[PDB]
Amino acid sequence: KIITSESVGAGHPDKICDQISDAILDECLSQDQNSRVACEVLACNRLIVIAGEITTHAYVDVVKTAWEIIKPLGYDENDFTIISNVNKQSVLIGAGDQGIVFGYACDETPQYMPLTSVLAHELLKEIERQRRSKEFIKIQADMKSQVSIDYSNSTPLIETMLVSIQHDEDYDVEYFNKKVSAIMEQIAKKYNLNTNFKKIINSSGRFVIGGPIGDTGLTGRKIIVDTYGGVGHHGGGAFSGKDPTKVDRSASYFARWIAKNVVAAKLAKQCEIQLAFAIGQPQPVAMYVNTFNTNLIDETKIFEAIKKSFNFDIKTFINDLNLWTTKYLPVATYGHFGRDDLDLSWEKLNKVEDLIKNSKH
Amino acid sequence: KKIITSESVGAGHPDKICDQISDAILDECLSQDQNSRVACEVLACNRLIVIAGEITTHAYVDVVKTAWEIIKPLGYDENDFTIISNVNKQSVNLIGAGDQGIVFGYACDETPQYMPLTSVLAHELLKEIERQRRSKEFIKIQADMKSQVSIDYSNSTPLIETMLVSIQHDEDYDVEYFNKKVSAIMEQIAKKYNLNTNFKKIINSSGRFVIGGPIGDTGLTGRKIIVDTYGGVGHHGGGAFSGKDPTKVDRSASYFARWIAKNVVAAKLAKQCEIQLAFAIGQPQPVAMYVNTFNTNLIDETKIFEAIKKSFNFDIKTFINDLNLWTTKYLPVATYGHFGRDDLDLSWEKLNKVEDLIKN
Repeated sequence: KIITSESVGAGHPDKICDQISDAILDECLSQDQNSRVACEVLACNRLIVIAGEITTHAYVDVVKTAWEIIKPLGYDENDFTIISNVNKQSVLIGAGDQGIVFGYACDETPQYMPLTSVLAHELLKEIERQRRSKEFIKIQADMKSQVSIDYSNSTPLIETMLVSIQHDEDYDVEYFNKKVSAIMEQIAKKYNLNTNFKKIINSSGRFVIGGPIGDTGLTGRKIIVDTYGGVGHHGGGAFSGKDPTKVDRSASYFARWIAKNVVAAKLAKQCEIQLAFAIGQPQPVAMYVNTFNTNLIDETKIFEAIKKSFNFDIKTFINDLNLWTTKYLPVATYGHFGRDDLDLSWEKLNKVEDLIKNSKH
Repeated sequence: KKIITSESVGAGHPDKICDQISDAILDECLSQDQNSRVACEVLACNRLIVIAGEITTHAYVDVVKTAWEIIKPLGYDENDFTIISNVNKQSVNLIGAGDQGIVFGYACDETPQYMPLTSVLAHELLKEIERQRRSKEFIKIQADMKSQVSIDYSNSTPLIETMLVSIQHDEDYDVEYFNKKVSAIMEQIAKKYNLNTNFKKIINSSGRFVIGGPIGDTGLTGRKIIVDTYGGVGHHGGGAFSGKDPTKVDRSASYFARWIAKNVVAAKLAKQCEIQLAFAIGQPQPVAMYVNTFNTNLIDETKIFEAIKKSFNFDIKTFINDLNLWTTKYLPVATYGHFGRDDLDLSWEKLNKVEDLIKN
């Protein structure tokens, strides 16, 4: 029985687009908390097109902001043509669109996230950390991880850790495989699992040309990496480039907040929440609570505790989670959930006490 | 009360315009050259459409011309869009996986299509509105529209809870005529799938919906991946289908996995069947397999794993040829989902593996 998740580095074309999208949004929200932003980006080869709809009183150079994301990776003024088709402008919260979102949590990691996700993310975080500190030399920011885990026994075995990393022409292959194998072992040991998994390293062969160059990247084409790897279900909505009034985003965060606080409150081992919306409705049109028969109390008494412990008014849960004053660039890489490395409002265990009481305790 | 909900979108939706252009360019390529490698993405932002990606082919293909043949039938003309290409075109034993990643196949028995009811209804609803727009049975509407169908699964028998629809209409439209037409189509669809008739009807809740498509909006290829698949009921690996030749395993393996999942439920080995497959660059077979049946298995989950392994070749090149993916038109599946298409003739929807599954 083998479940597998992937992650990607800051240098991956799709994640460059998510980063530019959330960087433009952050820039807008710094100056104007009421900014409406729906900013999509295409990177095709040496052309980046920044697109979408923005209302704001913010001074924002969308092309400049994009260069501040790309230069660190590090390209220069010579690598890309970067143009805007953005329509910029100035001036209770009903759902601005229809659609479905899911919140998910489980207890297999301290982050309350599927092990496959955590390992795939932590692996690339550590390689990127070493690239920046120069502990790992002759590699670039474009990289991928895929972590397969065997769940056949009570105890989970790592089956396979895969990694593709962009390297320099003049790289030492033995130095590279040594460095990666050690980082794969380091990550296994910290979580603290078997060490004898199969290691698949740069199976491609040479990986020197990366980013958008041979290739294409779009905003919101890493939606499963952004979420639950997909152990969890998904509604199809991308997060990057969207202010909190896009319910696709803020409701995904609300739903995670509930799902996590439920499992943290030891009411279940796994908790999923479907939410659906209709244009104009101030609350979700539909709710579904699934616990995969892992409920430690009556499924019933959870439904009640959830309804009683959480305000479902969209404007209210957006302010509850301080989404107006939240920086979204940090979650543009390495997933939006289970970020013990960050300080996200929707990862806070500030609703467990409330869930305990409201389940009749 | 237990409520599952799925959505669909019309051919006029900006995201689905992009999927249509992407699969139209791919189709054009495969008509002339079966070995075309295509990875064609499209952005539609306001009045600019940018066609992008990587194409190897011996095919004469005007990517901007192909895009106009998708947009003109939706009611636009030469005056509505600037359409430019940054596509990198050019020419030239086993098929190993050309990338890593995970895919899922899903089937259930709640519909003749072997698809979640919420999906089928959301799709069939927009198919019928589009049919009437074309025949002029429904007169002052455009192609951009959305559906969302909520269903209550609390009881033995499934109740429709809510049917929602947003349809792009003309400035000069008759609101009474519009609500009548839609309400009747919602009832028509319920009746066909013999369900309850008394569900809540939410019609153009926004108020006016006159400006649609890319106009004052954005569409990208592969941003309706859940609408393309299983409406949230199934898991998803994150891979989009539109604009990709069969060697992109994201696509061909999703189709392979559906083929198995459907033949399993059709063979009455389960009511619901899901299949995860994972890939590694260079591997000729999937790096990992997972079989889920949600405790609906009518035989040992074990004896299904065996029947599946014995009834299906997992060599990527072999299952691509088995399913004739080289000679398949992908534009038809760019709208109204890639699975449970009784209206089409897809190799991966065929129940030609049931006998084989029974024996094994």
